[PDB]
Amino acid sequence: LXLXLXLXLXLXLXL
Amino acid sequence: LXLXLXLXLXLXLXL
Repeated sequence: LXLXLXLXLXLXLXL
Repeated sequence: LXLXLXLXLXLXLXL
């Protein structure tokens, strides 16, 4: 487990 | 896009 793939960034909101 | 899900907290740096 840790930071890379998962939740926070990517698809959903933003540009 | 940018924020939400795909990348971030889950799997990765921490292992």
